[PDB]
Amino acid sequence: LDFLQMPAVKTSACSMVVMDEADRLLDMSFIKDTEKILRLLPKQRRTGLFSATMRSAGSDIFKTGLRNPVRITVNSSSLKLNYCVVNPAEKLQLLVSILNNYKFKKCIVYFPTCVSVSYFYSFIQYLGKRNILVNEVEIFSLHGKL
RNA sequence: UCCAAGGUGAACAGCCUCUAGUUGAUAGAAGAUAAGGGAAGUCGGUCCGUAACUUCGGGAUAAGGAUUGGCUCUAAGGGUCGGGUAG
Repeated sequence: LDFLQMPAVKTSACSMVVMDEADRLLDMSFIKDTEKILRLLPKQRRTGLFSATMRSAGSDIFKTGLRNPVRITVNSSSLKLNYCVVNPAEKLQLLVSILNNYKFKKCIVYFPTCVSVSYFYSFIQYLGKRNILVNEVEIFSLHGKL
């Protein structure tokens, strides 16, 4: 959006727009920016929306400006879906009890916020300094505010 | 045919006054109420006590007396500088 708003860039010859994860880009948060981005670009074009949950963005696909569209749905136990019901104050401990006991090559642990990612990363590193968990595990943190 | 102050009224009205005009018109003296009866008459009888609310802007970001720190992704968030031990 910042790039297209610069006067040095002309958008008149564009003839192809693709939105990957189009259900996420038409979300309530992203709709403000994508509306402007599509506003700058010419209306007569070919649009391709691609998303693994494209059905959820039900009537918001026409906000993109489809002209001659064809919806496409592709369908096929690959993986296990479990859940644990525990007291919150134990939750982090349970995480540790999974990291040093389960068998894996890569484990991805999701956190709600970025500050939580940094804070718990530092505390788990401190625990590993004291050898609370003993394994050939290398721990990284990656949030989107970096 | 032109000009046209204010206050009360808190209902055009009426009342009072500011500026400005008058003191003109022979002079002196000496409708209302009603006891009892009630048509017997005549042709004809706005202010005291409650409660909720309630005006303009600026603010964005969950609050606004408290210990303020407040979501995920996504353009920019003042400038600059700086990293070990050895040969």
